[PDB]
Amino acid sequence: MPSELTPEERSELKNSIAEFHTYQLDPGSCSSLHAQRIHAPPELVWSIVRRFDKPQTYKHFIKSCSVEQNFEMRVGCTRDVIVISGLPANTSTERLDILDDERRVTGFSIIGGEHRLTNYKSVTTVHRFEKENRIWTVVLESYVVDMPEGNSEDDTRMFADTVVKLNLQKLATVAEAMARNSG
Amino acid sequence: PSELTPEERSELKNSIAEFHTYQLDPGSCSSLHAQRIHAPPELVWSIVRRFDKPQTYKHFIKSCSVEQNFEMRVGCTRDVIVISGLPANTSTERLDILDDERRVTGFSIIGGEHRLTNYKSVTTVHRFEKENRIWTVVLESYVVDMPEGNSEDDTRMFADTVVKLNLQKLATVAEAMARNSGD
Ligand SMILES: CC1=CC(=O)CC(C)(C)[C@@]1(O)/C=C/C(C)=C\C(=O)O
Repeated sequence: MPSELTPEERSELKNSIAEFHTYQLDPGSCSSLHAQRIHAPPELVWSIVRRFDKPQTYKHFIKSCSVEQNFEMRVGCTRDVIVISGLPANTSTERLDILDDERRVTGFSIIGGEHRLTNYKSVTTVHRFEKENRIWTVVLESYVVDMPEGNSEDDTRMFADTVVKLNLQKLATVAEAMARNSG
Repeated sequence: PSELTPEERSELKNSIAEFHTYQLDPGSCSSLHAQRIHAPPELVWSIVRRFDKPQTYKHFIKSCSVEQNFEMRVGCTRDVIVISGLPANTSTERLDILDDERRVTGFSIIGGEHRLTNYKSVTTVHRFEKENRIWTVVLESYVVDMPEGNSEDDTRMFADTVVKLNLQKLATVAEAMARNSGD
């Protein structure tokens, strides 16, 4: 029942963390890794996580997300996310960096607008677990960001940690709701 | 919430009328949220009535201080410090209502570095019983002044996000306290 990963989960994710969630830090950057257990099939979770054009399905504070007219989801495509965690609303342009449907890995970079200066980059991976009868999922999300050059010069990285956590909670809630409509 | 059942709805009609209904003033906007909680209403009330400890059930609070003499009576104030990353650093709030017999509390934001002018919130706590089970519904509503008519949706969107999140945290915290009190 503790939300923290078990030793078995942790062992099973080591290779994934090494491959996908380990960053080469530039001086004056930092990185963080979050995990969320989800009681729903990993295919269902991944179908949510992979939709680069619809982050608002599991993320908080999103006013809108717009993509190109005829949107084809591929590495290098961009989206504009308007967030209302700032008043007035801020626009960030994000690039899709990784999409592997076989291995269930996606990731993005903030390349313009608000927080461009941060060099924010994030990776999310979805993992299958099975024991006894039961199948469940663990999502890992990590990011790397520049540290602010100040004593409180918009040092917003605690807010980044906090919002990654809440977003993973929203993903769990949404995905678990959907799986109970399956049968 | 996840959503009020038809039964809950009808039982709450009077409370909704008395505490959670607003006159359709232009340049103001209002919203009502509900949250089901699987814990005793006395326990939920004991958390929500603590004007000097909003951080027990609210997200985004770094700290809160009250006067050096604090008696919690209507008209008292608290100085809430917010984590960085949000439209505000601080908020000064005044207790409007505290009714221990009816389980109703409310507050108004009166100062601070932020964007929520004339924000006023009311929270009411409700007992439900069906068969051999007790649960709580919490209702929270607010009214606030909009910057403009087009930027009204953003203010409502922001405040709705925080209120929904804080009610979710209230549910998780009350549910966790109820377990640990038993065993
Ligand atoms: C989290 C936060 C960010 C802001 O920018 C405004 C303010 C500082 C007031 C606030 O505490 C907002 C609190 C809200 C909406 C509701 C509450 O507290 O019941």
